[PDB]
Amino acid sequence: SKVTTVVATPGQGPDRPQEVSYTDTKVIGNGSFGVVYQAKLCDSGELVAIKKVLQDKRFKNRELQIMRKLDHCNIVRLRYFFYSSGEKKDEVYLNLVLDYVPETVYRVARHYSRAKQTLPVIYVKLYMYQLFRSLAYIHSFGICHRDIKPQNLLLDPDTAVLKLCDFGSAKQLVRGEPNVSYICSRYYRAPELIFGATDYTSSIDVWSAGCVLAELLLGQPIFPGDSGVDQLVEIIKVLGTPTREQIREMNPNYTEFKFPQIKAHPWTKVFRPRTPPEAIALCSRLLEYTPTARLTPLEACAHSFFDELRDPNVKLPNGRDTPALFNFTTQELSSNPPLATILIPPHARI
Ligand SMILES: COCCN1CCC(CNC(=O)c2n[nH]c3ccc(-c4cccc(F)c4F)cc23)CC1
Repeated sequence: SKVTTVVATPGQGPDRPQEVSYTDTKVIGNGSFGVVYQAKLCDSGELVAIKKVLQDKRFKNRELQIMRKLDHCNIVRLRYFFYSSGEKKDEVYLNLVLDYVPETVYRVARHYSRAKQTLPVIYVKLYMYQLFRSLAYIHSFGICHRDIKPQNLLLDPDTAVLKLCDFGSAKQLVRGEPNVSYICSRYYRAPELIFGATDYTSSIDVWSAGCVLAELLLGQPIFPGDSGVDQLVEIIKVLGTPTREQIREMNPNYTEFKFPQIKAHPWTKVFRPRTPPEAIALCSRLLEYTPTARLTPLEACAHSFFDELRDPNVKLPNGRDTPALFNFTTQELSSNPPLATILIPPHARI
């Protein structure tokens, strides 16, 4: 197989470009951005993902600037970036070299669902906790991901490490500067966005995360809307109709859907009989109409649903130890530093 050699720039640290060689390139996704590849690095043998995107030569890439400032165990690492030219004049591609992770939450959840099985609650705890950690970290910079869904939750089945990926929709949210409302993948889209809100906060990711939790407990998407508007109908069938106060808290640009009143479906009746109460409780505090009433990612990590993960005798079902769940930096605690007593249990303290 033919080797490609590029002069690529490290994602972290100062601009010191290095020769990087790779081989065994194969197409593994596409989208409006362009195309994504798998590849193997010649020197180490380690697998990588390569996001190739058509980038204008004048303007700076938003996703690149976000990826260069992030360093976290639950976020896919930008190893390198490089530029490659096109056939046409002034046609430049940005290439982001990211670490390869062999599975996703989507694929794993679908394995259980096709076999008529529930994902064990230990994995639900592990995967959701690490998601809320990834969100606590990005939100502390004012970065909102805006595309939290199972396909963007990468995982290693042997270690149970979860890595958040695809920062193509992500943005530094600035109070008083508008943002687009038609954002996020439909099933995971917060209700304020469906009402056309352009002044929204990082709590949209917490809604999205709540939808992921519910999906893993149910074995299927909780709000499977067949269009942008029917998405609200599906939410209403569980949560009930939002009150005018709740509609006002969502900061809408239009409220002329003309929906009939529907009563809330009790949270216990949504899920299976044997669903743990703490899972239901956590889900009730994530899937809230009022965006400010939702738990922060750090408060979510501290919920009683994740207590099993803080128990010193916890192991994975394959025999191995759990990943590093407690090495919290000051940056990731900055929203609420008194939560460290709950988040870092006695045996994990330093
Ligand atoms: C039927 O065969 C399917 C082959 N499938 C098996 C699972 C495997 C899982 N791995 C990844 O998807 C992955 N690993 N690291 C990544 C870094 C970035 C991205 C990424 C995601 C969305 C949009 C983008 F623009 C992206 F670059 C995905 C990944 C993939 C290949």
